[PDB]
Amino acid sequence: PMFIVNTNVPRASVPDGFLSELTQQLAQATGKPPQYIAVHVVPDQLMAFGGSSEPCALCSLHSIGKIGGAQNRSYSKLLCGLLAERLRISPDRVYINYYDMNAANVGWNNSTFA
Amino acid sequence: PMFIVNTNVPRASVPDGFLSELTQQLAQATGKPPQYIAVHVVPDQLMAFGGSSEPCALCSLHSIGKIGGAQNRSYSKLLCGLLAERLRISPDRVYINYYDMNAANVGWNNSTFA
Amino acid sequence: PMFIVNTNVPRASVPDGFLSELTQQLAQATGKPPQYIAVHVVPDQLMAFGGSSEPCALCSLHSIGKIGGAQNRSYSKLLCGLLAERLRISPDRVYINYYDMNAANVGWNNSTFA
Ligand SMILES: S=C=NCCCCCCc1ccccc1
Ligand SMILES: S=C=NCCCCCCc1ccccc1
Ligand SMILES: S=C=NCCCCCCc1ccccc1
Repeated sequence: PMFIVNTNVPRASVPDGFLSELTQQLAQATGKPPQYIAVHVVPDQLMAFGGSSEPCALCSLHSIGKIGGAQNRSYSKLLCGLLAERLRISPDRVYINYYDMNAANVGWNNSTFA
Repeated sequence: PMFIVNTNVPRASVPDGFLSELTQQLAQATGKPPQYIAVHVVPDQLMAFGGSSEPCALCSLHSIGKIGGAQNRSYSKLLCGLLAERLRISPDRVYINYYDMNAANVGWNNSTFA
Repeated sequence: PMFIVNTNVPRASVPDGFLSELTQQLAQATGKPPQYIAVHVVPDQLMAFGGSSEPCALCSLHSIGKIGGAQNRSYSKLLCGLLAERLRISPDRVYINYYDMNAANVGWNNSTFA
C-alpha cells in the first residue's frame, strides 16, 4: 500500500511521528504488514481547493486489492481523521484518489508482485 | 476534478492568479461549480522532456466523469493554452494524463462520493 | 512513456546526467524514440518505506501500450538497477506503479494522442 499526501500546510506543521503513524494506521486498515507500506508527505505545496488556499490536501492510496466501496469509505474516515487531527486540515478540503493496482503492474525488488 | 501540473519552470515565473485562473477555467470547461475543483502547481522540478530540460510540464486531470475522447481534446487545448500563455511552455512539451475516476474511488469529507 | 521518481535521497546525490541516462535507457527499453520520453526526478522527499526512512523510492511509469506482465518485470529490473547504481537505493525499497494509458487519455500539443 502506498499513501501520498500533498498539502499546502507548512513542513513545520507536520508533527514528529506523522509518517510512522500513517504507516501504523495503514497497516491496521489494509491488513498488510507495515514492512510493505510506503508513505510520502509533501508539505508547502501551491494548491487551491474550491478556489481557496486554506489548508487542504490531495492524496492517493494505491493498493494491490483491499480497494472497494466500503473499504474506501473506511480509509477516508481514517485518513481524513489523521489529516484533521495532525495537520489541522478540514475533511471537506481533502480528496483521496483510490487505486486498485494489478500485482503485475507493481514493481518491487527487480521484479513485480505478479 | 483535480488538476496537477509539474513543471521545471521556476516558481518566480508562475504569475499571480494562476491557481485561480486554472480553477475558473476548469469550472467553465467541466461544467462543475468551482467549489468542487482542486488545483496543484509544482514548479522548480527536475524534469526532462525528449531528453531536453527546456520548459515542459507533466500534468494530470482526474475527474468523476466528464472524461472522454472529445472532452479530453478540449481540455488539452484549454490547458496547453494556459501553460503556453502563463508559463511560456510549448504545448508540444506538455503531457496531460486524464483519469476517469469512479465515485467510489474518490474520498472526501470522511467518506467517498459513492 | 513518462517516468517519475520520488525519493528521500538528497538532491546532491542525484548525479549530473541522471535524467539523460533515464531517457536513453527507457528509450531502449520501450523501443521508442527519446523525443517521446519524459522523466521527472523528485529528491529530498519526506518518505518512509516499511516504517523506515533509509533511502527509498516511489516511482511511476505511464506508457501508451508497452505495459504488461513480462515487460513490467523487465522494466523493474532495469529501473531498480539504475536506482541502485546511481542513487544507492536498495531495490527492495523501490515501488514502481505501471500504467497502461489509452491514447485518448493522454493530452499533448493542444490535443490527445487519439
Ligand atoms: S501497494 C502496497 N504494497 C505493495 C504490495 C504489498 C504486498 C504485501 C505482501 C504481504 C501481504 C500480507 C501478508 C504477507 C505479505
Ligand atoms: S474530481 C472533481 N470534483 C469531485 C466531484 C465530486 C462530485 C461527483 C459528482 C458525480 C458523481 C457521479 C457521476 C458524475 C458526477
Ligand atoms: S507516454 C510516452 N510517450 C507518449 C507516446 C505518444 C505516442 C503514442 C503512440 C502509440 C499509440 C497507440 C498505441 C501504441 C503507441
